[PDB]
Amino acid sequence: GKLSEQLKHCNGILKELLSKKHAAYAWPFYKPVDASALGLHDYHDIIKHPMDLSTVKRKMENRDYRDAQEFAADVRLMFSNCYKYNPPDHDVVAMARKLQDVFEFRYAKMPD
Ligand SMILES: COc1cc2c(cc1OC)[C@@H](C)C(=O)N(C)C=C2
Repeated sequence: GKLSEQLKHCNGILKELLSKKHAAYAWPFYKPVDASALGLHDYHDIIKHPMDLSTVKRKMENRDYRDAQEFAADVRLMFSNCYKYNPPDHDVVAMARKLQDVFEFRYAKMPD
């Protein structure tokens, strides 16, 4: 089916985002933001819907995503949270921009 084939492409992208190739800029997105550990006590007041690649991986593994659009919405939510919370000149935003470039260019190669 088309949805299953598109979800295989999505899983391929997810594997790439978690791969050693991108680890130098992907690592902040590997696990949920630990606001308390980072001293960011305003994080959960500003970010209402946290998202990270471990959560996307669990949702893919559990067949939670019904289509590519639903998968992409979570990956973009993860980047949007970073752009909303952090000053735009922060290193973590530079890392987000680089990983989002990897994501958007490969997502665009979605099979029809
Ligand atoms: C490099 O220091 C930071 C790491 C992280 C974060 C802010 C950091 O410094 C401000 C949070 C808020 C975030 O957006 N992500 C994606 C994860 C980790």
